[PDB]
Amino acid sequence: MTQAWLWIGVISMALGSVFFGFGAHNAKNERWQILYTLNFFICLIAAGLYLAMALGLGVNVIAGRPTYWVRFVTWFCSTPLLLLDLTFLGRTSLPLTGSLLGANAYMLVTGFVATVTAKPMSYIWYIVSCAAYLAIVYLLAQPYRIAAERKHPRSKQAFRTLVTVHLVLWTLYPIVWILSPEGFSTFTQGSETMFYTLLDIASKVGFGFLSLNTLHTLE
Amino acid sequence: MTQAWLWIGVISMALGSVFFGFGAHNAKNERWQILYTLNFFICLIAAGLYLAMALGLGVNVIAGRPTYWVRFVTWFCSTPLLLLDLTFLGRTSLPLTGSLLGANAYMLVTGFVATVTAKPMSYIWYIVSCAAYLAIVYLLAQPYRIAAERKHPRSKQAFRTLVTVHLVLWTLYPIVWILSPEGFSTFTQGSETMFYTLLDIASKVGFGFLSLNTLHTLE
Amino acid sequence: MTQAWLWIGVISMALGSVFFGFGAHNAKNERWQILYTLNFFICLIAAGLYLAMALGLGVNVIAGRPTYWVRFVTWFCSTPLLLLDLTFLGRTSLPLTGSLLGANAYMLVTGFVATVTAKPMSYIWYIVSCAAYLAIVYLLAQPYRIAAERKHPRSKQAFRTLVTVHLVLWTLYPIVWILSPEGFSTFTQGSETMFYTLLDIASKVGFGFLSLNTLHTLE
Ligand SMILES: *C/C=C(C)/C=C/C=C(C)/C=C/C1=C(C)CCCC1(C)C
Ligand SMILES: *C/C=C(C)/C=C/C=C(C)/C=C/C1=C(C)CCCC1(C)C
Ligand SMILES: *C/C=C(C)/C=C/C=C(C)/C=C/C1=C(C)CCCC1(C)C
Ligand SMILES: CCCCCCCC/C=C/CCCCCCCC(=O)O
Ligand SMILES: CCCCCCCC/C=C/CCCCCCCC(=O)O
Ligand SMILES: CCCCCCCC/C=C/CCCCCCCC(=O)O
Ligand SMILES: CCCCCCCC/C=C\CCCCCCCC(=O)O
Ligand SMILES: CCCCCCCC/C=C\CCCCCCCC(=O)O
Ligand SMILES: CCCCCCCC/C=C\CCCCCCCC(=O)O
Ligand SMILES: CCCCCCCC/C=C\CCCCCCCC(=O)O
Ligand SMILES: CCCCCCCC/C=C\CCCCCCCC(=O)O
Ligand SMILES: CCCCCCCC/C=C\CCCCCCCC(=O)O
Ligand SMILES: CCCCCCCC/C=C\CCCCCCCC(=O)O
Ligand SMILES: CCCCCCCC/C=C\CCCCCCCC(=O)O
Ligand SMILES: CCCCCCCC/C=C\CCCCCCCC(=O)O
Ligand SMILES: [Cl-]
Ligand SMILES: [Cl-]
Ligand SMILES: [Cl-]
Ligand SMILES: [Cl-]
Ligand SMILES: [Cl-]
Ligand SMILES: [Cl-]
Repeated sequence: MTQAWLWIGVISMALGSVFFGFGAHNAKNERWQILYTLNFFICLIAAGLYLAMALGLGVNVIAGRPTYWVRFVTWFCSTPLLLLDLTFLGRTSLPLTGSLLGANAYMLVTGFVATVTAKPMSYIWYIVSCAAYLAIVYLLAQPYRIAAERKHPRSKQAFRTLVTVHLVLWTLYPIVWILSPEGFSTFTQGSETMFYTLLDIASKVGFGFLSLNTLHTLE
Repeated sequence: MTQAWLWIGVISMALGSVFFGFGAHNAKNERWQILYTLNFFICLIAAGLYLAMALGLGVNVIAGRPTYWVRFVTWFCSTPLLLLDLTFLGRTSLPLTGSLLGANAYMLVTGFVATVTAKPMSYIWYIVSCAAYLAIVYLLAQPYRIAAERKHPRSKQAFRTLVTVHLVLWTLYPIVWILSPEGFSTFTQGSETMFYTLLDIASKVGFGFLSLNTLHTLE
Repeated sequence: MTQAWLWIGVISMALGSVFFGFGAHNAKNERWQILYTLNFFICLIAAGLYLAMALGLGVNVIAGRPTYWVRFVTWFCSTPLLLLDLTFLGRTSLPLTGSLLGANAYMLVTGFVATVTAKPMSYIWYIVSCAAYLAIVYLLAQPYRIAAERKHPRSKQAFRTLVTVHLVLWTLYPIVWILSPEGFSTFTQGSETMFYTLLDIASKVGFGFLSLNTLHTLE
């Protein structure tokens, strides 16, 4: 089961890479080329992640369960680019962009510690990582969105759908984590891999398509 | 003894995080918000460090002594932000900012190698790391300070006190290192932890308060 | 044999560091200081690499062969600076600079995986890493070079020689890799070290001299 969803991730991310790489080469202006290139590297990093996991790399058992710690290494490089998708479309100020990238880097490193620590202590770092995620939720839902609507007042719903889809998908990750083997262990290890794979595909390929649709709406 | 000073670091850095996080939310202009946000992440990274050390993480014995190698991982992210405190207040040119961040990154990585190497060879990397620190001392005491005084000629002592306090505190770190177990081993491992904890608190919380006082003097 | 070429690398890179560090201190304008400082850190990172390897650090046997994995750690910081040499001389746009640094970071991480993986699977990551290198070759030979010639139309051969020398040297690295023990293992481990050392010296010290010669031609 797990090996199948890892290979589904490889091909989906790799095929996602080809499309965005083709769009970056044939982009009619620089604004389209940057967004195409951003989503291209996002899918390229994710393809390398799933190829590594599919080949049995980047996994050392913690607490008797298979733990793909390599996710946090590639998420660390791919998730800031997904935030750059948002800040580039909204023409967000660099200070807010830096707070988003810093909170995201903090969320991931502390989420890594929760994954590879003993079962009782793990929940402290989970709470820490969730608190850092709550900062991102606030930053994206309030100051980022209002700034973006104020610059593009004829396309407020475009940014609203963008932030909603982005935050619904990101919110699903700590839900899978807390219920998977490294949390309360309510379901299997194979279902956790499938969840993250479905989520990764949506938040990178699916969201990448949405970002292009948003840029066209911005005209 | 050591577990106590680790927990002193957790609470002090965490309480330091709350204050700077509150000041960033209620900042009256963007210049105050950036400085508050900078010191907020500085204390947030340091809180995570001490929480990790307090919980027995990020430490593998080298040469028979307890070695918290996790310090170098978090210093690598927190110390460049402390340099950004200086360059932001002085409106330092980006090339000088890059040399400061590069010399600082070099000092820390080579200082890491000295910490986790055999006893004789360790002193080569210590000398290397100290040489990289001497570059920072020169960069901050001469070109940074003169550039800052030239832009703020009515507040030259503000930058002078700022650089002096910053460099006195940073200079104390290699002194503790060379006399601690990983150096000539003149005192215990508990006193080393207390030294770094006192120093970390001063150079992050204490220096963070000083940076705000300096910005007010700049008006 | 190998210990000799490691020490040749230490002294050559260190002596290379002194020269570029002296040129950065006595630079007559800021454009010369930036280029001198860039090549200074390039040789400083490389000196630390060879000092680490000469001292028996950063090497864990993979597949029965001595594998200096520390190369990829220092290449990761030194090779983007060598690309910054090119983009700074050409006044390259930041988006193209970002694609070059991203493709380079991707080439190195996947090349690292090929080095530390089982013998059959290694060639997949080698092909991946070579594909990322081919992107760099295209980026440097077409959009970077044409943009640079268009801004400096009286010095087109300067950039042409620069890109040619840079790409000839970088191309020699995957050739050494595929024929060394971690590839088809046609020659020894000592010859691999000598190859990389000769190549590193050329692409950092030798190329550093070339970059200064190019800047003078640009006047
Ligand atoms: C393409 C990859 C994406 C969108 C990754 C998203 C990851 C997160 C939103 C991380 C979530 C976590 C928490 C909020 C707390 C601790 C557990 C994590 C790391 C799953
Ligand atoms: C908040 C953390 C701070 C201010 C860290 C400061 C660390 C240093 C100034 C490092 C000093 C070192 C040397 C100069 C040489 C080798 C030993 C070190 C790493 C302690
Ligand atoms: C100063 C260091 C330099 C110029 C390093 C250059 C390294 C490369 C061009 C890397 C080449 C690789 C491939 C293209 C594929 C896999 C094997 C590598 C990592 C040697
Ligand atoms: C697993 C998912 C695989 C994804 C790759 C296959 C999908 C490629 C589909 C073709 C898209 C053609 C139309 C694209 C034009 C750009 C749209 C736009 O500008 O918003
Ligand atoms: C271990 C140290 C704990 C630190 C947190 C407790 C200290 C908080 C004190 C309150 C400060 C209230 C006054 C601050 C106004 C800003 C000063 C300024 O603008 O320069
Ligand atoms: C192993 C290689 C050692 C390298 C260090 C020794 C070489 C130093 C030689 C002296 C260079 C003196 C002339 C330099 C003037 C700058 C040239 C220029 O501006 O293009
Ligand atoms: C810009 C960043 C580029 C990221 C590329 C992503 C592709 C590589 C993914 C992770 C590589 C991890 C390699 C693991 C080494 C083997 C150790 C193990 O088996 O546990
Ligand atoms: C407990 C984990 C906290 C994670 C850190 C994130 C907290 C956010 C910190 C300060 C937010 C400041 C936002 C930057 C200002 C944006 C508004 C503007 O652009 O002017
Ligand atoms: C266990 C899961 C942990 C993750 C928590 C993150 C979920 C946060 C959910 C939504 C909080 C509400 C955000 C406010 C939306 C903006 C308000 C508005 O614009 O009207
Ligand atoms: C932007 C950077 C954010 C930094 C957050 C700092 C908080 C985390 C600190 C270090 C985590 C180290 C985790 C160590 C894993 C266990 C290995 C061990 O026990 O030796
Ligand atoms: C031996 C370790 C050395 C560590 C590297 C640091 C050495 C500094 C190198 C060159 C300094 C150049 C400073 C940048 C110019 C600032 C002046 C300006 O802004 O114009
Ligand atoms: C063993 C400890 C190693 C750390 C060494 C760092 C200490 C350096 C001490 C001060 C050097 C003098 C710096 C010159 C100050 C500026 C001169 C001036 O402005 O008048
Ligand atoms: C800005 C980046 C600065 C880079 C400095 C380069 C010098 C240090 C080089 C690599 C250090 C690797 C240390 C290896 C630790 C010992 C582990 C082992 O023996 O295998
Ligand atoms: C298979 C590994 C691929 C590695 C990633 C590199 C591929 C390059 C991706 C898109 C190239 C876009 C180049 C940026 C535009 C430069 C032109 C400009 O400045 O306007
Ligand atoms: C096994 C080695 C793998 C490395 C492959 C990289 C070698 C690529 C060689 C050259 C490809 C041709 C590049 C085109 C040059 C520009 C064309 C032109 O300007 O006329
Ligand atoms: Cl990823
Ligand atoms: Cl609009
Ligand atoms: Cl820290
Ligand atoms: Cl002033
Ligand atoms: Cl290097
Ligand atoms: Cl010209």
